[PDB]
Amino acid sequence: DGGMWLMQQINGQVARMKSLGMQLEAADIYNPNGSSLKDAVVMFDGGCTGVLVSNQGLLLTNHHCGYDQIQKHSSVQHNYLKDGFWSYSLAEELVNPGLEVEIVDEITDVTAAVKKELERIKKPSGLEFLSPRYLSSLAPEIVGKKAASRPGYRYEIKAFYGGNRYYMFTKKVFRDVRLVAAPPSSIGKFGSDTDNWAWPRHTGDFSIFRLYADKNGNPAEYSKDNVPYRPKRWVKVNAQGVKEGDFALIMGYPGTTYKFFTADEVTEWSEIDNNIRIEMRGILQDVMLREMLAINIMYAAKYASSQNGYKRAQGANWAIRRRSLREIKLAQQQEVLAWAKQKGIATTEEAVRAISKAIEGRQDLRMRQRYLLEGILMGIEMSNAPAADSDIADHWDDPARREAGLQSIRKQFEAFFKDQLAIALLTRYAERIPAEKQPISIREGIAEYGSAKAYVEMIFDKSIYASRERFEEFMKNPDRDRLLRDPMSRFAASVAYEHQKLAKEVAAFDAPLAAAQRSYVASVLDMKGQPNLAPDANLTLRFTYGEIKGYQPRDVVTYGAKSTLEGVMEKEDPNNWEYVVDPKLKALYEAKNYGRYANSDGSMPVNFCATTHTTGGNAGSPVMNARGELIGLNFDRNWEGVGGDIEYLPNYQRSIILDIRYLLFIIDKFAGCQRLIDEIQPQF
Repeated sequence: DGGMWLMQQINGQVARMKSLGMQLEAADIYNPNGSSLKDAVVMFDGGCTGVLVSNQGLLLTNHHCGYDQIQKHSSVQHNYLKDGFWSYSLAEELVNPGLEVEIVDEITDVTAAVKKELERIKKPSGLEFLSPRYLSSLAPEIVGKKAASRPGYRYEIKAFYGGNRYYMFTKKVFRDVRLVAAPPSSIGKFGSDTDNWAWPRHTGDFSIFRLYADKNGNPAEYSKDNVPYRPKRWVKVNAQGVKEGDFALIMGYPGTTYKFFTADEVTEWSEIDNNIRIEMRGILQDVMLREMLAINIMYAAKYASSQNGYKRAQGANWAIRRRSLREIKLAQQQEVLAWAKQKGIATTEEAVRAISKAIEGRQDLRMRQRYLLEGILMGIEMSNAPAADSDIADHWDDPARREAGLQSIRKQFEAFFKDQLAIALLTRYAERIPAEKQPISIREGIAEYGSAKAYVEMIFDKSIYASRERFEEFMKNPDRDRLLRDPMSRFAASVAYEHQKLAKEVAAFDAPLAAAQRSYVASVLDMKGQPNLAPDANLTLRFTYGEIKGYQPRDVVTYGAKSTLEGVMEKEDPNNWEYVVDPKLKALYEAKNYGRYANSDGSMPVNFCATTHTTGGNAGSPVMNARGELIGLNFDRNWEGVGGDIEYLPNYQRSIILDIRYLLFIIDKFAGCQRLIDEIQPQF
């Protein structure tokens, strides 16, 4: 199994899908000529998925997708992160500036078109035929006035199959997306650390938004007279529950896969990107833990993000050792190599040779890129330190410029908001990177101060952005020269410099590599048929299907397909931030007050898992039953499924899904927001 299918690949798959129990027509799911399910599956925050579930544009996504919004409306008397949030009228729904949600108007093959505007490039770079920025900046010339016209629409074009296809997505872009509801963190990220990437799972990973339109029902900035968008198609919520072996369909926006990796590629990604992440985030997850001195670990967002990718890395390294992945890809790469030879072709073979060549050439440079990335760019927040704009430098003596320049600073600082973390990371960074290959500021700082430690310490001492209260003191009496010579802004600047410098040099290998990549995939595409080959993920809309089914992780151990509230009670621990259970939830358990939302055996459902092929970016994806109705929301994969980006394994890999009845239960029985039960209209 496997495959994240193009929406227009549905005809080639509808067959097998009905086989496993689907009772939908291909055109129910994707319809070029009009209304279909594709119209209900939206992209959230350019990172997650979401689904429209009412005619008033109600939008279901994951708690961890909407975590930042909630944190942004949260405060000491708000604190929606802790208590959750429940709006009872359209007016109560919160506004969140800078949050976008893209629907897909339609999908157009633009392969021929793109390839021509690709030729006739004066001395091309070698990288543009993949770059979405460049590829989307071709859209007007393809569709004319209507592009760069409708303010609501946006035109996205990406490379598929290594660059052997290009498809275009006409995106309606909504810019007033409002926060309806959220559960408390105790439910939304229950087991946040331990249970992450794990099945069994007991997490209510949901949150609710709504799309707002204008009087005529179009994408819109925020306006006090915006109104609930009336969707073409929204998905119906079915609450008659699920049983093992049921058909399950997922539609959403998978971000990245490497299913066409050659053997040498697997090994590099493992030994370079993956391991450097393991090394570096391990240090971070150390120093940031052992500051164990009481506050709640639950709301440490930076830590949580890092740890989430740390664990995925760990589980990827694992699957490469234990699932024998390099050897699996090697077997694939040599099928096509065989097929080529037998058809007397040499294009295939010289690609693999090239791919391996590019790899060994860029070893030092990619390694450098990655230590910089993991160790400093992501790890150390000094890298996002404010920089003085032109006003401050040039026009300090024009009170208007100066105040705007200063207000550029306060703006930057706010987005920038600790000592020993930077030390630990820079210390190890400096050990791995020869001083001459370090960023100017760093190797010079270590020169003066004789240690990465002392250099770091200097910064936190001499800098204005070291703490909020230090900063505000400075702004009481701002000084020009002080702003221009801050050691942390220097750091941030030198680190970014090396970042772009590395990327320039390494282009010498990446470009041969992408070319060779394209050749190789062509061969595969030649061997198999495009209708039967699902491309890598690229944050565009895909579907995947399977069944609700558990697995056997071990000898003697069997995991089932479905999870219940008793699992929550079993894990309870008042002394573990992670497993604190909400009293109102507990009371409900010991009252067994599950209304019509309970399983057949009278247990209260929480999650379930299925054989669908999802990945990062799929968070929030709708999960639908055989008839197209919504039975759940995707939010994770299991530990054994992490190596599915490289190769899908049908008997370990599972998508971890929130039971839609758990969501309902929480709104209804826990929160009391009947209004939203009423808008959603669960079907029984």
